[PDB]
Amino acid sequence: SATDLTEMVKKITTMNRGEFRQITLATGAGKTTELPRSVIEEIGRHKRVLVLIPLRAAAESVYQYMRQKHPSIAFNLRIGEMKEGDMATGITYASYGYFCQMSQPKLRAAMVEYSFIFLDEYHCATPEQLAIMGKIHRFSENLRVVAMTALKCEKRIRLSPKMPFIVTGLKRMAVTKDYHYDLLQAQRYGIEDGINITKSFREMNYDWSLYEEDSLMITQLEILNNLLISEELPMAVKNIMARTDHPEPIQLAYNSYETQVPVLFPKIRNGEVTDTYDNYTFLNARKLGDDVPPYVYATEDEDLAVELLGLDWPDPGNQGTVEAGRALKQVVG
Repeated sequence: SATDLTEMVKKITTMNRGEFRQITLATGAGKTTELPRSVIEEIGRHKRVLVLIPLRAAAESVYQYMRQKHPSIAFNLRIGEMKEGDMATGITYASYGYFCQMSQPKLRAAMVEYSFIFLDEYHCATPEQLAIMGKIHRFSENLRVVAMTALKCEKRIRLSPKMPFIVTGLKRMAVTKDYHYDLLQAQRYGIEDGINITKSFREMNYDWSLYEEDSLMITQLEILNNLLISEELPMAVKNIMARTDHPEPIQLAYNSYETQVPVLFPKIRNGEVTDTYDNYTFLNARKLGDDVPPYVYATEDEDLAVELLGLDWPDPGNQGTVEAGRALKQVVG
């Protein structure tokens, strides 16, 4: 009721910079909604508060609702292009993806200017959400952060010391969370900054205690993430990733440690190899044929085609890739 909200607001409003609070708001309303509203009415209307929402549509929807409901409070929406030198005063409703456009120093300069940062629906664990949480935690000392919470076919990952070290693919499962695939995709958000997103996630989760952890999986993912950012990404690969409609461009970034040429593996209908190939834009790819590429990162179907055809994946071809393999073997052992 109002008794528990006033206590929650007073606990939030008295937080010092460098502090974190987790909130479970089971009933009502809420969250998104009345919590940052009550916080801003307490700290002052011209102070800045950020509310991070996973879906862009959900952000626009809260923004519309709140601005009509509370005309006395200023509201801002950030779901498109970066508003350069943004200093807008009320509650800012932004998607996590909006902040994924910023470099680490730009991100910090933007973030520190908010009195409070509300991480809404953290349980969704989207790649933009996982990247932002890990990235902002790197300067958490400078922030007041509050995390709030209320069959199907999904991508899963397999990790091994035998190359391809990463294998991703759809899996049949019950309904709503396994965030490993989203964590792997989130890694793309630290390439340009030379940030290990896995390390940032592990460090954030140790302080914030938001997610359950599979220690072996995190350790393996962190070893692979170090390989990912070990060298500057080639400009040719950077351009392809920025422009392709490929569902996992990070595959291009991981594979560049062995090959610059993407390969088109024949599609699998039922449990058999077809004369069909999935062609994505900007790749300038060759078909598999009988020459299997030295992939670090493969898809379940790419691996399946290799098996069905009687082919073998190559072994690590350089020091870096041989070392990732022995590090992964040590960790499993």
